[PDB]
Amino acid sequence: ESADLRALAKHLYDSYIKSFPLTKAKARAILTGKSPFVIYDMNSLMMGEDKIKFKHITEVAIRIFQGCQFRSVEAVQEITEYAKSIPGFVNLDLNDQVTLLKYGVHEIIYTMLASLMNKDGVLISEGQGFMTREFLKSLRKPFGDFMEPKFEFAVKFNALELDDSDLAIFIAVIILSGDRPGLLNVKPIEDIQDNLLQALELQLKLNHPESSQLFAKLLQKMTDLRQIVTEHVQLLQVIKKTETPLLQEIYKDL
Amino acid sequence: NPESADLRALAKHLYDSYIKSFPLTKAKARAILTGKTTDKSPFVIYDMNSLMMGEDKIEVAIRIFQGCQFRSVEAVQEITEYAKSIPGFVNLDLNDQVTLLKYGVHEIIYTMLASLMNKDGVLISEGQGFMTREFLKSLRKPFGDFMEPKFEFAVKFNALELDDSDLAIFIAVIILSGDRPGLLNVKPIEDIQDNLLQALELQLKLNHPESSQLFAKLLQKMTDLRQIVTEHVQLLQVIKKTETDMSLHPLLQEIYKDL
Ligand SMILES: COc1ccc2nc(COc3ccc(CC4SC(=O)NC4=O)cc3)n(C)c2c1
Repeated sequence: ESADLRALAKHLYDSYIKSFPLTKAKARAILTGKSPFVIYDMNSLMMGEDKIKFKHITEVAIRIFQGCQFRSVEAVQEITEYAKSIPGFVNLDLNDQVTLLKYGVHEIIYTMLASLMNKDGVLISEGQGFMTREFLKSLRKPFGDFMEPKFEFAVKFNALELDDSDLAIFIAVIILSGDRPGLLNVKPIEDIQDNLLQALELQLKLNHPESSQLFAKLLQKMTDLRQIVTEHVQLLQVIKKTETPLLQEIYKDL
Repeated sequence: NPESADLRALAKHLYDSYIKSFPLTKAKARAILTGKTTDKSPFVIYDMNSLMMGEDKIEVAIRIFQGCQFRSVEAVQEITEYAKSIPGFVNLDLNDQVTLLKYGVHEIIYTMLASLMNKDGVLISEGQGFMTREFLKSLRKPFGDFMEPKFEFAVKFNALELDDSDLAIFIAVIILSGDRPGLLNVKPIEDIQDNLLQALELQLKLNHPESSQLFAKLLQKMTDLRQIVTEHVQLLQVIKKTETDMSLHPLLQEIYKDL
């Protein structure tokens, strides 16, 4: 039966590679050596907009935030395509699929955002750029407190040294959360998630044999994820109290 | 089935997103309009007393017009949700996304409005109601002329007998139009629409194997869609002068601006 867990792990890894262009191995190779444009202050931001091809350009902090929402929309679509590859997901109730995605995209977005972050900054524009953590902190309030929680999460999460094949199953586990509010049929969701959790346990034990309870710690990280999301939507409504048409319909979330 | 399987997967994806984005599909509209139910029967509005009676379970011409406006805003929200699910759409330039929605939203609105129509009237309020064509024609000028072109187009267009799986790809093709005014990068939009047109051609061949050249006729209906949108914006340009005390919805204002 363990061969079946390995088959599921390989399937999810292949789908993960198909769905996410900027993998953690690529981002890690860019952050060490293999040449992204670094944005460290306002002038390097200017030259970045004049040199890098950004798609969100129609105050500076509002612009940075709006780009980080463009990327979030793209991410939601990639996560949707990946979720459709999880065995049993498409056979679920359609409303349940919509609910699972609706409540999972944020936790997955920050999980994978950790893959593009180190203690000093975050990759941007499919790895073409690297915006420093200090330049993000230097943004005016409340926009200066948006990314620091994500950095603090990414340090501890990256300390687990997970690879893409681990993150594929971990993300698949996040999607199939049977406690999302409004679900109509929880039984098949929790069944799929139990199979995915078995696959994740076997994967972590075969891929990290020196880490005794890495599975448990990875499960413990999900509480931190829900804290980052829960405390992020607060900054999102306060952000709705600091920014006063057709563009706002595209970004009714993020 | 070589690369046809990729187009079939794209069709299934678009149909799934379609069902997830529009709560009143054509299938449910036809189940309501015909007689497949005793639970899906609508309340029929055809005069003043049936309107006043039907205002329990969800000026007069102004009220109906505002209802059409609210339904239009809701439709723009649903079409936006569906557009974000078109592969490659959210990867385009943001300005081009705004433009594509801006010029495609009403063509899609009337296309799907055909699904809620017969020759006698149109479903309203999620199918709970059904307002007749002649009651809409009886409204004061020029509100009485607002819906007739939509009814004529819907009569000609419903003859193609498309189901929801066809309409998903068709409205996807409508969104990814490279001839919209003001687009920055036409080439990617045209690549996506080339893929969507392949998917639509295959879907119409497999779903309607007896409908000869249904692809061409469906593509030709976009002319009628264009003419309908133009006549509507002209009517609006009259209403803006006759009714100085009425307001168009801000989203609708931004849509119609420089159309
Ligand atoms: C209160 O009674 C109601 C309630 C809702 C109804 N919906 C419809 C028909 O649905 C329509 C018709 C036209 C449009 C296009 C329009 S109209 C406008 O002002 N701006 C647009 O973009 C969009 C939806 N009718 C007849 C209604 C009657």
